[PDB]
Amino acid sequence: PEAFLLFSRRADIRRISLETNNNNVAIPLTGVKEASALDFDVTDNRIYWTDISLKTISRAFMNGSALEHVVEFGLDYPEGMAVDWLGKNLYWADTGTNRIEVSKLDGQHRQVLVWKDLDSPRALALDPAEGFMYWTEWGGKPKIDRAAMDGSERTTLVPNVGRANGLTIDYAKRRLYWTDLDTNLIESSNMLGLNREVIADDLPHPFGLTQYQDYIYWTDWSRRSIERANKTSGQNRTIIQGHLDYVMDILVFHSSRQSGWNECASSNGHCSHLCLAVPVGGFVCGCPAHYSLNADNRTCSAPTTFLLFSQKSAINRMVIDEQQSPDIILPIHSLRNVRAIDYDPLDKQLYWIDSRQNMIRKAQEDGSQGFTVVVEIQPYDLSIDIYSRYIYWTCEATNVINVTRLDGRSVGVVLKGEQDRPRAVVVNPEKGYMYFTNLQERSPKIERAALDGTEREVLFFSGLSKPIALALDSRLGKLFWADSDLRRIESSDLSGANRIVLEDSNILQPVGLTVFENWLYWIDKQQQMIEKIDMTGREGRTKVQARIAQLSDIHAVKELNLQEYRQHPCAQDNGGCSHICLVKGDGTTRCSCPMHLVLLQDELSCGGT
Ligand SMILES: *[C@@H]1O[C@H](CO)[C@@H](O[C@@H]2O[C@H](CO)[C@@H](O)[C@H](O)[C@H]2NC(C)=O)[C@H](O)[C@H]1NC(C)=O
Ligand SMILES: *[C@@H]1O[C@H](CO)[C@@H](O[C@@H]2O[C@H](CO)[C@@H](O)[C@H](O)[C@H]2NC(C)=O)[C@H](O)[C@H]1NC(C)=O
Ligand SMILES: *[C@@H]1O[C@H](CO)[C@@H](O)[C@H](O)[C@H]1NC(C)=O
Ligand SMILES: *[C@@H]1O[C@H](CO)[C@@H](O)[C@H](O)[C@H]1NC(C)=O
Ligand SMILES: [Ca+2]
Ligand SMILES: [Ca+2]
Ligand SMILES: [Ca+2]
Ligand SMILES: [Cl-]
Ligand SMILES: [Cl-]
Ligand SMILES: [Cl-]
Repeated sequence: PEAFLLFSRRADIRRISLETNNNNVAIPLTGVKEASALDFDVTDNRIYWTDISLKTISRAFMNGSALEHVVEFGLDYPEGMAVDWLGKNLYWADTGTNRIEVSKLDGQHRQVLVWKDLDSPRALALDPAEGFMYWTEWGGKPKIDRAAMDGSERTTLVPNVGRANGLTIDYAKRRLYWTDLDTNLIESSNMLGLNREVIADDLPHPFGLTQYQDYIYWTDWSRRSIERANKTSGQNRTIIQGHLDYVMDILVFHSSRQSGWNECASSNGHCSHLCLAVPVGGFVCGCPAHYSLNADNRTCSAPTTFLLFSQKSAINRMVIDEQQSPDIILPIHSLRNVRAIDYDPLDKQLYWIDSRQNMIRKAQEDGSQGFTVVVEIQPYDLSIDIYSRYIYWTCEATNVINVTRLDGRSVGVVLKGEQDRPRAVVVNPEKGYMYFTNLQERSPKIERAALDGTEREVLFFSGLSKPIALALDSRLGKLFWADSDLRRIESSDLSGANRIVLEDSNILQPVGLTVFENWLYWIDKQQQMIEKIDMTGREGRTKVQARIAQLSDIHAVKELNLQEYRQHPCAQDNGGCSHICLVKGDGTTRCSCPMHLVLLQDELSCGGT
């Protein structure tokens, strides 16, 4: 097989033949803005690249076909990237997010492997046959680190270096090569970071490096060239190609650079998701972010409970766990201005309002199955009745509470009055009630009504100025709200009894709130904070996360007890009801209708007028 050298420069990935240096061509890719890190896969001759301007990681065949973005969310500066050709994983280092991550080569099952005490990780190199990965860190005190390829047993391998790049392993000879931008040289060590030897010096900015057979190849920005030298002696130096300024990466493309074996074998180690190499020649089964590995050490389980929080253009998920796993961005396309979110735990689908396009949309957490539920309306807030399978939502333009089935079929309006201004809304189908803020002129109110709009009552009319967020927790039997003018968070029993102020200090702009276990979580848009308060009163107010821009909503997802769920009388085929099914205070469950219809004598069906 003829070996080739690939390199990135500007928006191009170019190929040079190491047998005939004159032959230089561009790989036929479209849509590239800035080609950065490069790699390939020996199995199928796909090329992989990062684009630090577009914030993506992509792949394609060398003929340009099957071009796809395998990572396109939650990146900032993906400067390091490598293919694990044995486990069939993609690894990357993001200098902006300070994370080292992994996924399958097609982008599935993304997981964060390193995220704590990480300062500008840059050049990544993998040794899947041995089960170790290596990377450089710039930032405060530059160093080269090593970890197992599942992220475990992280150590500093080389503590005394300048800003290092082009980290490359000679797998045949068991040596690690890198460039040093500050000491102005290329050097190598053994795999333990010992027996260091300078190969070439007087290189003001050796930015890229690779190795093939007896030669190293590098590019120095001051020389504007790609050069080659003997890897051991540093002699026999020649120019491969000149007049190449600011080359970002170089890669020897040849099958001998992706050899060896490991115990993942041809079966992904029988791991359900990720097969991650660990020393020596072995593996562990890995899981997507927030999943847990089952007792069998092979299969993964999705998180049973988590918190969602939205920004203007992102929906994020976080978990509370012993590892303190990091928050992730959900890969949901076409977000523009997310105003409010909800989640259906039965079908595992995220719902949101987008205020740019005035729509209610849904998708799976992995981004698939995107669908428009409601589309001059102006949705403000939404709340899912997970038993009856419909969404209650407020319209800021017509000032109604409308009800729409999850599949988009309208049920109809349950609240409308000439002076009514329904805004925040939350349903409690366990008891048959909905709760809403009513921002009536000169008299804001918190109200409730049965889920068909009957039995309307004002719970609170005093001590309200701009109640902007509303939440409830059926287990605690409590209602919660936040006022952005009085700058406080309050609570009461769901009946309206026992109103209390939870917090009235250091609140600026409390735009959402949610209950997770015994904690009330809220988001403050101005302070850019998620914070929590302990409802048992034992622990103090605690900061959860800071510096989150454009916060819009927060939503806790409890674990769904499927047996309890199916015991809800509206859970089986909407209790036989054509429109609304609801629990009543007298202990019965009944069918009812939106405002334009009446219940017929069968007590199941609604008819006109
Ligand atoms: C581009 O290159 C790829 C990889 O060499 C080609 O993919 C093959 O396509 C054929 C028929 O379409 C299949 O039988 C093979 O299974 C594919 N191979 C792999 C590794 O995926 C693709 O055909 C090429 N495209 C062009 C236009 O030449
Ligand atoms: C409540 O929302 C539904 C959408 O879920 C609205 O239904 C639309 O009504 C318009 C005319 O008013 C029709 O052109 C559309 O075809 C309807 N869409 C669907 C999916 O049925 C309904 O108008 C809303 N009701 C109120 C009172 O605002
Ligand atoms: C590289 O240098 C080493 C040490 O001097 C020598 O043994 C080897 O033959 C050289 N290889 C090439 C390809 O020049
Ligand atoms: C799973 O691995 C753990 C150690 O991580 C070990 O104690 C246990 O025996 C393993 N269980 C199975 C079923 O392989
Ligand atoms: Ca590289
Ligand atoms: Ca320098
Ligand atoms: Ca809500
Ligand atoms: Cl050292
Ligand atoms: Cl009151
Ligand atoms: Cl809530």
